[PDB]
Amino acid sequence: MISLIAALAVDRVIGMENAMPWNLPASLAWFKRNTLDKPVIMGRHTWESIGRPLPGRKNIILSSQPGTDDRVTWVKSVDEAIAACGDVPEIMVIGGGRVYEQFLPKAQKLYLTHIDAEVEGDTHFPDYEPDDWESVSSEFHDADAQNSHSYCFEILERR
Amino acid sequence: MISLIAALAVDRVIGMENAMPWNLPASLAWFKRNTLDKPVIMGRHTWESIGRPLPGRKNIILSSQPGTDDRVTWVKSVDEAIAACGDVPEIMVIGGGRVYEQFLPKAQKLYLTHIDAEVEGDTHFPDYEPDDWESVSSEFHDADAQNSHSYCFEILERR
Ligand SMILES: CN(Cc1cnc2nc(N)nc(N)c2n1)c1ccc(C(=O)N[C@@H](CCC(=O)O)C(=O)O)cc1
Ligand SMILES: CN(Cc1cnc2nc(N)nc(N)c2n1)c1ccc(C(=O)N[C@@H](CCC(=O)O)C(=O)O)cc1
Ligand SMILES: [Ca+2]
Ligand SMILES: [Cl-]
Ligand SMILES: [Cl-]
Repeated sequence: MISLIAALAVDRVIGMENAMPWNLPASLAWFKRNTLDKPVIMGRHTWESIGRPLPGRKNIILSSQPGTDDRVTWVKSVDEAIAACGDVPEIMVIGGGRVYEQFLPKAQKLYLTHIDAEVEGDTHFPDYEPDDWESVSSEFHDADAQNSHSYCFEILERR
Repeated sequence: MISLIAALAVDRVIGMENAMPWNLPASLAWFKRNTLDKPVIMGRHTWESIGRPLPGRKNIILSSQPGTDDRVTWVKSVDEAIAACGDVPEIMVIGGGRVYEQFLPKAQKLYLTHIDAEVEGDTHFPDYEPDDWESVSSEFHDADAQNSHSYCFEILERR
């Protein structure tokens, strides 16, 4: 089963190349809890933003360019990315924009962090029609001394 | 000698009701570089924001109320805070507003990270006379895969 996991600001803006303007450790912990022990597929920009292989996860990079690093798996296509994950119960797609566009058709679950921040951006998370998706769980949290903005975790299942 | 180290957004903002809306690992690395192996004096609210004692530094908290963590030294006056530093060459004051207000008149140097972020702040760095300080180093960086805003590191010496 293929799942997409993303953090969206107002209007579905998502990061593209530069780091996003927020500091949300509670949300990164949620990202960790939900991707640990599973394979993660991401594009080149995400991988440069992360800065190293996420531990406890099989790191798969989907890019047209070559593999700088040997601690992860470099693949040139969707089928190849899918294949490198082997047979597992759940494959996590962690972005960015293009990658999400490529897997959305095949996705069965969406884990999203909705963040109350207005950010000017080019890239948007794909339009997903919530009538094609059932929201199953939602949990809001206010900003605090450690989290810059209010955020809401949402899980949706494809119907 | 006492030095002040601060991160200022536009208009000298240094704090907000919640965590600052930025992700700047390169500035944190500069802050560690410049405070490592030194005593650091901070107020209670800055301590609470940090979450734990800073490693490799003697952490001193200036507060009127009693201490809640045995890992650090709690002090009730400027004089006590200084004294708790012992005999070292340089004492670093890490904020917040009021604490910077009480040490500025005794400071000979300032390490400032200026960040291009326009935000509404709650506290601000005390007003410094640009005719009383000499900029001895400056270094500009744009936002990147890991840093959400452009920033500039500056060190000033009291004329
Ligand atoms: C830039 N980036 C991609 C990123 C960040 N937050 C997201 N949040 C959501 N919900 N979804 C994503 N796809 C997402 N992707 C990052 C950056 C750092 C780490 C990271 O260091 N994670 C540690 C957790 C905290 C830590 O130890 O620093 C982990 O083990 O996953 C993860 C993703
Ligand atoms: C919120 N806060 C206060 C803070 C942040 N940046 C500043 N930056 C400057 N220039 N000056 C300050 N006084 C300042 N203070 C923090 C928060 C975290 C860490 C911290 O974890 N720094 C680690 C380095 C980064 C890391 O290990 O994650 C360290 O060892 O110093 C420091 C200060
Ligand atoms: Ca100069
Ligand atoms: Cl990407
Ligand atoms: Cl404080």
